[PDB]
Amino acid sequence: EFNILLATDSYKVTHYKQYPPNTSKVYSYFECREKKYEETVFYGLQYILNKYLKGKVVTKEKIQEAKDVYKEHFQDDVFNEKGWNYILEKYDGHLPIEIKAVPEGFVIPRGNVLFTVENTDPECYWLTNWIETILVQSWYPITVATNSREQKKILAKYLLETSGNLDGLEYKLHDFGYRGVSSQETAGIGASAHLVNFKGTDTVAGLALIKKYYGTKDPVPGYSVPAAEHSTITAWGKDHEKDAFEHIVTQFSSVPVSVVSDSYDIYNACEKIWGEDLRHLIVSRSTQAPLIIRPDSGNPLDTVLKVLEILGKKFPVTENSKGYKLLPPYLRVIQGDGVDINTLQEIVEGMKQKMWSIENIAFGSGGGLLQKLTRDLLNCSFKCSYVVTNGLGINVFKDPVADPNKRSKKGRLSLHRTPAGNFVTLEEGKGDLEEYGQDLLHTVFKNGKVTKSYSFDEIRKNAQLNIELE
Amino acid sequence: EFNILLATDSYKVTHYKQYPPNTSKVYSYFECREKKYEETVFYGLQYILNKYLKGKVVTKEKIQEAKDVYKEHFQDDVFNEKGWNYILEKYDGHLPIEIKAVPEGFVIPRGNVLFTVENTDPECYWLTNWIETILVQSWYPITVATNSREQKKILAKYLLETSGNLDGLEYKLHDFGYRGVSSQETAGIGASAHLVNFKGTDTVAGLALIKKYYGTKDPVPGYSVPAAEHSTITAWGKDHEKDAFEHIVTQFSSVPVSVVSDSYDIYNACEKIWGEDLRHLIVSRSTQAPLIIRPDSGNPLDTVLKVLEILGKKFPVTENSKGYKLLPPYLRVIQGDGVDINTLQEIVEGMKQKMWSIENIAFGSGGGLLQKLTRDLLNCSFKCSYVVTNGLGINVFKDPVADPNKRSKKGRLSLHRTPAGNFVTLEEGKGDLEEYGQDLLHTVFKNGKVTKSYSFDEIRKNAQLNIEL
Ligand SMILES: CC(C)CN1CCC([S@](=O)c2ccc(CNC(=O)c3cc4ccncc4o3)cc2)CC1
Ligand SMILES: CC(C)CN1CCC([S@](=O)c2ccc(CNC(=O)c3cc4ccncc4o3)cc2)CC1
Repeated sequence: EFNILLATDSYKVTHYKQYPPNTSKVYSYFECREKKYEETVFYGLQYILNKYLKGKVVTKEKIQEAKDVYKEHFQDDVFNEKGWNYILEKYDGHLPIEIKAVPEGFVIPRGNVLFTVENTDPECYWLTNWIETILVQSWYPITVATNSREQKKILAKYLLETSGNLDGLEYKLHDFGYRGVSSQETAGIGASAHLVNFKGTDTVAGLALIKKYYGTKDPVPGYSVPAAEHSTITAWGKDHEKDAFEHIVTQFSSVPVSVVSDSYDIYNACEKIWGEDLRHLIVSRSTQAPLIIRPDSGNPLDTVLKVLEILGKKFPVTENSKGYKLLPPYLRVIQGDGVDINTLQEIVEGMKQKMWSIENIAFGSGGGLLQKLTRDLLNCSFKCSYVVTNGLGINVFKDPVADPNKRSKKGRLSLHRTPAGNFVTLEEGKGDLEEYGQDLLHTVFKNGKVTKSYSFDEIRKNAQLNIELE
Repeated sequence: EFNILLATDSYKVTHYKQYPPNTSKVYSYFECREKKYEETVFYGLQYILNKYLKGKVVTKEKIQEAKDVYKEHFQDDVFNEKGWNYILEKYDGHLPIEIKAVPEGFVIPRGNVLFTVENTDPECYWLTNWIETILVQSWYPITVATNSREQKKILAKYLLETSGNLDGLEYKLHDFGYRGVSSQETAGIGASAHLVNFKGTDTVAGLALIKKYYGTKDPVPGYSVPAAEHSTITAWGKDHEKDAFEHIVTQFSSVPVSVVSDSYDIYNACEKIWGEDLRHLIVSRSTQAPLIIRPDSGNPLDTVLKVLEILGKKFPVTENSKGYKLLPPYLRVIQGDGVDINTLQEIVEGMKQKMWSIENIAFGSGGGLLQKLTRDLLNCSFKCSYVVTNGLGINVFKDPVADPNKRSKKGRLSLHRTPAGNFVTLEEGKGDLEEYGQDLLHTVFKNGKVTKSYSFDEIRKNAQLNIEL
């Protein structure tokens, strides 16, 4: 059982005593601070609201547990038992908080307000920043979704250039990251963020998350195909790699199948085994059931180029309408080792220079997609901008002398469209002057209830590339 | 609920059809593959065993759920329903798997077997690698614990050099990482791994995990102190930073308290506010209740040194027996911005060069401690090394031509002490020759039961530094 009284940074337990006396409102906001990655995909808050923040989240038992834990943790009694009891008694354990947010899937330039948080009861001034820790973890799905979308932009550009269309784009970057993330929960969140942009995943945890918290019209949001791992090749013994290959493509003769081919010698596997010994089993396959060859070691670009070079001399290559080389439809490649946004760029550029179509290849990305990310990439940050003390509203902010990049926004915030149709965040309550039309934030949480939410299909629509919008 | 049939990489659903016919045994192992970080702390497996693998993990409903999902996910019927139903009927849904592992907390050189996995029923040859995905996630607590321990070695060396002892060492790197990790579950796992080495954390999730899965003699494994955040300073208004400081140190007058001091101008705050206006509230404080000044921006080394220089001129500094400068006991500093293992090293070395004792400072680390880590750091990897097919055991391995670093081990493995007291992994069942003493791997899981468990106290003892032994 999750306990929201135990789901904050320790020192926040002590903050209720530190605010100015007679403070009745604390108002805070989240942004991806301006400091590559010029725009972010807002995704993941809905999960957090539903899983952790909504409904009766305070009980007598949870207050006692927190009391006992913090007594030992601080070696002193500093826990606000009275504040939490108030919430329990007055609101039946529902949080007196109002959260406003940009729609999920929205693509927003850095430095804009993405959501705001304030208490709805003066007694709970301390509650706003108590839940900072939980809410700031939204950085992760935001960052995965953003970085995934940036990779889609690269793939789209090169696919359009070398093929003339975007067919297959949504399956070109496949989530291989399940084993390479830090936990089961992270796997689900991160996989779901990748599926904002793509439809290929092996991280099954993402499907369940999406079904429970977002929903899609389709039965599932993402797909995979049968494929070998090194163990199903190596188990046959070093002298029987060909036997393994033959068994596997025969077992999966009418559906796509990927076979990792670098257990011993990738170049030999491609040229002699696939290219000669088992060639007859490949050229007989359907366009809907290709063999996908998977190299998995060596320099990613050099290895991809060599594999294509080998296959191109053993199989009938065509030249598409753009002048780029294309493997026959029953044969494709996937590079699933060492792929991140940088190496992805290097490989597609290298292929283009060697006149190979991006139609030939798909990418699998694990740690690079889901784990090699931090809060510093987009500078996702939660800050207090407005308080009311003794009935007087004050615009508040930090502004460190040695780092102007850490300056925060002042006052009540709102998000607007400019006359040119761009986004602008108004500070100091200036949204109230109505010179910039209506606030684009929506109330998504209020007093323990989720008041607005988005289907995964809507989120996908919101996150589309301009070139997909055409 | 969690469903183990849905907790694997999708393609593993199809592997049961791909192994050699007549395969009755698949035996696999985990190592932090060799090619910095020469030894690793083995920690975290016990969590995974208890939370995800033990007991009745297969039910009729979970099989049906998996069957339904994979039908749509693959747009095909490829799911091994028969294999999972067998486990349900024969073993009441308990996994016919045996896992042997080195004791948690053990510090083991890279490139050694840390645990092995094998099926205990011939019908479940496919199950060994089904659970690769979930077991490989042990990379994370291993890597957090290892990287945290490596920072402890740095702090230990410089503390010993500048002070002559290791007093306070276990509180010198504090977990600030709760907001900076990817999930609530990750927070708990990562925080608990840091606590293998240290006793300071603000990531409360770690305490609950340790209490539930490991256990300690003491009430809690980790501790914190009251402290301000920027919002409790800035809420007072720009012109009232001094009023904020005064209120907070007075509220917390007889316990340690940290106050973030860089909201507007850290140098002004130290020299004029702490150093003059409120100096009388600081010099009156107890040794057991210092003020801890927290800078939080600018170049970490440059800012620490400037803060110390300012404070050194406003407060009485002593020179300890090693010749290093020491702030009075009622005043300390914590640097909690931009700290990772590299910058930690830069700061303590910079301090030493400027004749400041490491006694003066503690470090807070968030993203650098719990999030800026990947499976590539220690090359944590799970590989099949032994199979039985047609009643014959075969030693198997990968050995990619273009990367010898990815070669895997052959055959049945065991971990042993060398005559010099180091570690060695014996391959090809050679441990059976009994020339190397007893296997250091113990059975920790068998047929759905956890068979050997460690307390957090035991793990801490195993992970101790030499310098404190
Ligand atoms: C209508 C079709 C022809 C369309 N076509 C689209 C591109 C895909 S793309 O090539 C691919 C290939 C293999 C897989 C299956 N998963 C692993 O192979 C896999 C997981 C994994 C985890 C960790 N480490 C390695 C891994 O490999 C998943 C997508 C193929 C199907
Ligand atoms: C007997 C005593 C004198 C011993 N002494 C040992 C060194 C500690 S070390 O200096 C410190 C200071 C402040 C805190 C409290 N936590 C934040 O200040 C804190 C969290 C956090 C999260 C994310 N971002 C920023 C954060 O700051 C925790 C340890 C102090 C006490």
